[PDB]
Order: sequence, then structure tokens, then C-alpha cells
Amino acid sequence: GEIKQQLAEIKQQLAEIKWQLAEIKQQLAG
Amino acid sequence: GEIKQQLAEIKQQLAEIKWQLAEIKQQLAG
Amino acid sequence: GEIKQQLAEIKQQLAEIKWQLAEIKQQLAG
Amino acid sequence: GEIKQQLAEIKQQLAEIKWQLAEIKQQLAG
Repeated sequence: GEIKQQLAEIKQQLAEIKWQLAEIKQQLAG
Repeated sequence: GEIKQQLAEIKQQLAEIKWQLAEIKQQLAG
Repeated sequence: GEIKQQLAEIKQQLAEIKWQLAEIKQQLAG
Repeated sequence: GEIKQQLAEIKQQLAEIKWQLAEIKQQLAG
């Protein structure tokens, strides 16, 4: 239930943050 | 119950981080 | 024990990430 | 035990995010 869904949501957010950071890095590298 | 409250706070902070990174991405690429 | 220490470490990391993002924002604003 | 393993993974991802943000900060300010 709630603990496992919150953990899943957190892991999804961390994945999305990692993508955003990789995109920013690529933008800075041109 | 305590774990649930801490995980909820973690999710909220990650959501705020995502928004801040979306803004930085838009500043660099917009 | 371990659950509470891991949660504390995570909350500290989130705080540090929020500072880094605020610093980056200020750097972009000059 | 499961919570402990997920929290450990969350801490590891946050550490990686911190490093990526330190690099971006250095690119902009260095």
C-alpha cells in the first residue's frame, strides 16, 4: 500500500531528475 | 505512520527539485 | 536505527540539493 | 529490510544528483 507506492513514486521522480540533469549537461555542451 | 510521513515529505521535496530543474533547463534552452 | 538514519541522511541530501539549485539559479541571474 | 534497501537506493541516487549539480555549478561559475 502507501509505503510501497510512495517509494515507487520517489524512484520515478529520481529517474526524471536524472534525465533532466543529463539534458542540462548536454545543453551546456552544445 | 512515521515512515509514510517522511516519504511524503521526500516526494514533496523531489517535486520541488523537478520544478527548479525544469526552470533551469528553460533558462538555458529557451 | 537504520531506517531513521537513512531518512535523516536523505533529508540532508535534499536540503543540500535545494541549496545547489538556488546557487545555480543565482549564477544564471548574475 | 525492504524499506532499508529502497532507502539505501534513494540515498545513492541523491548522492549522484548532488555530484551532477556540483559539476553544472562548476561549468557555469568556473
